[PDB]
Amino acid sequence: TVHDVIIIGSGPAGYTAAIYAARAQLKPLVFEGTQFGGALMTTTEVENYPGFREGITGPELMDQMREQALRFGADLRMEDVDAVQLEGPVKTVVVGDETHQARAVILAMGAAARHLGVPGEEALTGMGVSTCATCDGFFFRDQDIVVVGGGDSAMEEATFLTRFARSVTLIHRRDEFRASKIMLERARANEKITFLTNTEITQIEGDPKVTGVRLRDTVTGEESKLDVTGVFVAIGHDPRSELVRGQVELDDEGYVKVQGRTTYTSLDGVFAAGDLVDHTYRQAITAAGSGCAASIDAERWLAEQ
Amino acid sequence: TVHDVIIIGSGPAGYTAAIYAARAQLKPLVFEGTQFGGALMTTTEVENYPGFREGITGPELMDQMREQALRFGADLRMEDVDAVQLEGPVKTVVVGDETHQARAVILAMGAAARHLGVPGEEALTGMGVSTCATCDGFFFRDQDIVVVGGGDSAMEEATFLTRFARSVTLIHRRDEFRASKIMLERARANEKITFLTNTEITQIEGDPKVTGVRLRDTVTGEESKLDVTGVFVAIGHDPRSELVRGQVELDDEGYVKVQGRTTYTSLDGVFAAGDLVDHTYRQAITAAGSGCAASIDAERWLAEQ
Ligand SMILES: Cc1cc2nc3c(=O)[nH]c(=O)nc-3n(C[C@H](O)[C@H](O)[C@H](O)COP(=O)(O)OP(=O)(O)OC[C@H]3O[C@@H](n4cnc5c(N)ncnc54)[C@H](O)[C@@H]3O)c2cc1C
Ligand SMILES: Cc1cc2nc3c(=O)[nH]c(=O)nc-3n(C[C@H](O)[C@H](O)[C@H](O)COP(=O)(O)OP(=O)(O)OC[C@H]3O[C@@H](n4cnc5c(N)ncnc54)[C@H](O)[C@@H]3O)c2cc1C
Ligand SMILES: NC(=O)c1ccc[n+]([C@@H]2O[C@H](COP(=O)([O-])OP(=O)(O)OC[C@H]3O[C@@H](n4cnc5c(N)ncnc54)[C@H](OP(=O)(O)O)[C@@H]3O)[C@@H](O)[C@H]2O)c1
Ligand SMILES: NC(=O)c1ccc[n+]([C@@H]2O[C@H](COP(=O)([O-])OP(=O)(O)OC[C@H]3O[C@@H](n4cnc5c(N)ncnc54)[C@H](OP(=O)(O)O)[C@@H]3O)[C@@H](O)[C@H]2O)c1
Ligand SMILES: [Mg+2]
Ligand SMILES: [Mg+2]
Repeated sequence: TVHDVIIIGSGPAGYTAAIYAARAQLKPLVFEGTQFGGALMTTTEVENYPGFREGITGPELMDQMREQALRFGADLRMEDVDAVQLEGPVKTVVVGDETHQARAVILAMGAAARHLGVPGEEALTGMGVSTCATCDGFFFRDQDIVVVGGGDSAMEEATFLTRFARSVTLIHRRDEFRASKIMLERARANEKITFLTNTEITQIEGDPKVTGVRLRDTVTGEESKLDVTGVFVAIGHDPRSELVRGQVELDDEGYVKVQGRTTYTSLDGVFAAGDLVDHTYRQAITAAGSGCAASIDAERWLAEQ
Repeated sequence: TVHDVIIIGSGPAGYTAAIYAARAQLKPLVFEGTQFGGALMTTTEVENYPGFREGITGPELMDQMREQALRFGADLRMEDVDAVQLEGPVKTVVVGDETHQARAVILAMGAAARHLGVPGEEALTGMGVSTCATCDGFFFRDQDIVVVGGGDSAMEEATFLTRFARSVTLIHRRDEFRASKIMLERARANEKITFLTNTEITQIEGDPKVTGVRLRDTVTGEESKLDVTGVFVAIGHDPRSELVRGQVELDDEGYVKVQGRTTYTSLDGVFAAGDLVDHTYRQAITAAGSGCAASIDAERWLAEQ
């Protein structure tokens, strides 16, 4: 049995691709992962996804998406794809000891936000720990917060956040920055930003919400505690392109490359959407838009066969 | 008073730009038009916009969008922009006899689907007359329908629709087609498609929903009536770029050109989103995604000033 299309991933890109493909009668087979529902499944309030005047929680929105895909006939499997063979007229995915095949594959595996890996970080996500100033910065008006990282994201997140926060402490594990000179100098000029270089977070403290961070000097080992009510982690993203490395062309940071303003990858019959591709906007609504585009691309390509 | 950003248009692109810009504290000034709310304000059920497992009407979705923009502080004006001056550090829009200025402008004026201009067409939109097989084709399962046009859209719409319809009659006002040979030959090979060349629709009949079309031979003037329950108009789209012609670079069909996979136009400080730009996908979710992108582009550009 060779399916018309297999979708790998269950964030906004994968579910929007599934909705369009199912409504187009392609009977999409979707591998959601065991950690299904994408990045919003791990946040609380989502307020910038257009269509909800009062907002909606991340899990509520993703369940709507999932049930919508189901309603039109998508075959959803809460299983991880462990390996793929994407070259040729029949593509194969391997799920544990099971194999599935399709004429077209839509890659929607997303990108992981890099984690500090310290106690308190996961428990307090959506409770004062955030990965996205555009998403949650609104909620820290007149508060003292930290931003972690030494690249352009950290500089952009920190400077953006000062329109809300009382103060921003930018914490970086060395005394040299990966950020561009422009971004670094913008943060230095900002009166609400204080730098702590050669500093790492070892623990995030929080009653039910963030109350402070434990700090450590990366040179001397000196430790101390900082009272803050928000922590923005901006230490980069890792596109989940491991499955397709060596098959689909990637950029130097591992994002899947696509042709022009389409979702076509370097491989015939293989399309890519969402934060697996986009390292610029990284929002639910942009990922959803690209998932729709991938399914329209796939349907048109399938019609050409 | 010079605003940070003015948004022109109130479809999914303009309202999503407004939500992001307002939540970013840019106090966006949005000119919605007197025919506000974009193309969905004129349809009935919207089922492929991700986030609504049971669907939502077009006006319901657009009102959510509008109230969402309002909630975060967008200044919405139900007025048409009649002229713009987009070059330079301060851009001006003229609304009747009033002028408004901004450092950045987001163009979200959309594209108009071309109309037949015949009695019954407007009254029966959402009631059997459609402009979008991807959107509404689902609803005509086992019905006899028509598609109007002689280009690639008409050929694509007609061939796509045969997975639902009992039959598709493709009506074209001449005996020569603008469609590519591939698209024309795909439609000719399709057993469910019948062509009527040198034929135009003069009236769409419909009790509350489409019941038939009145036809006229464009050579002989012979008229007759065809019993059908759906009419898909696929005679092209006109991007609403008239305001900006001669200021922003356009392609040969009048769509606003943008740089790479961004929303930057040829003019500094001017960004463009939605179906004003995209002549490929033309969905609410893709327009919303690009409106978000335009506001992130604009915010980053403004920060650089
Ligand atoms: C804490 C947090 C809060 C956020 N808040 C907002 C917000 O408020 N508004 C907004 O617009 N954006 C927000 N975002 C960003 C938004 O969630 C992402 O940009 C969006 O989800 C990207 O969607 P995507 O489909 O490309 O990838 P993802 O959301 O990453 O989804 C990918 C899914 O596919 C699964 N998958 C990956 N590989 C496989 C595989 N081999 N096999 C099977 N399944 C696989 C993954 O486990 C995951 O579930 C937030 C992100 C985070 C981390
Ligand atoms: C009948 C119909 C049914 C559809 N059904 C679906 C569906 O079910 N699912 C889906 O995904 N897509 C659907 N679509 C397509 C979808 O609606 C469009 O792709 C989407 O709305 C494009 O949004 P946009 O913001 O770029 O432009 P538009 O929707 O065209 O919005 C532009 C708005 O800006 C206003 N405007 C324009 N110029 C000015 C000006 N100078 N000054 C002030 N205001 C101005 C316009 O009047 C308009 O209100 C449908 C379209 C139609 C016509
Ligand atoms: N110009 C813009 O508008 C803009 C905005 C955002 C991103 N970008 C671009 O996107 C790309 C990636 O940018 P990025 O900032 O997200 O990632 P990045 O350039 O790779 O920098 C990541 C930062 O996080 C630090 N880091 C990584 N893991 C850490 C850990 N466990 N603990 C503490 N610190 C850690 C790194 O420190 P080390 O230096 O020690 O490794 C580094 O400073 C860049 O090319 C950037 O220019 C541009
Ligand atoms: N390959 C694809 O997947 C695909 C899909 C869609 C679109 N496209 C491309 O998009 C571009 C536009 O395509 P399009 O088909 O939307 O528009 P188009 O190429 O301009 O063709 C429009 C058709 O509608 C007819 N028409 C216009 N007004 C009419 C009226 N009032 N009454 C009756 N007929 C009318 C025209 O007839 P006349 O010939 O007499 O003018 C013409 O045949 C093209 O470049 C196309 O290749 C490609
Ligand atoms: Mg996840
Ligand atoms: Mg309209």
